[PDB]
Amino acid sequence: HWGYGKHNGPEHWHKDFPIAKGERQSPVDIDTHTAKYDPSLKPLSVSYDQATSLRILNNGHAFNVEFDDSQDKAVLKGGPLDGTYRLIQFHFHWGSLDGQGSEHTVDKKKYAAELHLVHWNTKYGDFGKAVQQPDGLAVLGIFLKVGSAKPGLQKVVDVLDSIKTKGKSADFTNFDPRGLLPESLDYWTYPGSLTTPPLLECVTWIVLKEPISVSSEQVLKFRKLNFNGEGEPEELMVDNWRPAQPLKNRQIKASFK
Ligand SMILES: Cc1cccc(=S)n1O
Ligand code: NA
Ligand SMILES: [Zn+2]
Repeated sequence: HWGYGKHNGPEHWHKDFPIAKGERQSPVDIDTHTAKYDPSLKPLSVSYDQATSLRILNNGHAFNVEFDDSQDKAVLKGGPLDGTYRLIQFHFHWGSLDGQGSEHTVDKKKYAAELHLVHWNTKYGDFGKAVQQPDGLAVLGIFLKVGSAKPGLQKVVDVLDSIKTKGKSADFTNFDPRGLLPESLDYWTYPGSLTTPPLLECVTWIVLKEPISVSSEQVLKFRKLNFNGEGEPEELMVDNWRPAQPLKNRQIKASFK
């Protein structure tokens, strides 16, 4: 099945998921000189005061921090969005080395990692129905650079030892995702897709300009996770990023001058 290695990595995905070569695939390179300021964009509204995390799971590709999405508790609205999008999970993509790991790039620059906060459009009732729609998802993407530690990340780092291998999960209640946000909500936005199979073209991407800083010790702990399951040969979970895809007939808009 699909993964990130020589034989089942991104260059193979199109055989099981032909939309890999579609018209609105993600990630993309953000050319900052080509992205036009759009004064009709709104500030993003990120309302995470009532977010209820439940669990963390190693799915064999990354780890997911999952939320209770059965009530309007943690929502994204405003920005380029019409309506209200509910947080369902977050996860990261990261590298084997600090010079790579992000999926979007900025003027070809790769960051050490990228956080994706995944939200679904409540007009479609559930996440499964939302991913059948071209406006079903909104993903808030946040770059990570290595430097000072991010205090708000440490509870996630410290639980990873308990979910080393594929299929492991741990209770993960009362985690506050506001601690993962940078100061500024300035962003770029474009229409795109999931960056993992099934690569569905449902996503309004909202990519923050300001990275957060994490410490080298924090990212090193991500890199001790495993893609394999318990009692299988160890394959470190690193380099779980898809490279940039063709922009095609799309425009990247900036919320800021
Ligand atoms: C599972 C998922 C949902 C939305 C975006 C991305 S990159 N992923 O992986
Ligand atoms: Na849920
Ligand atoms: Zn992702």
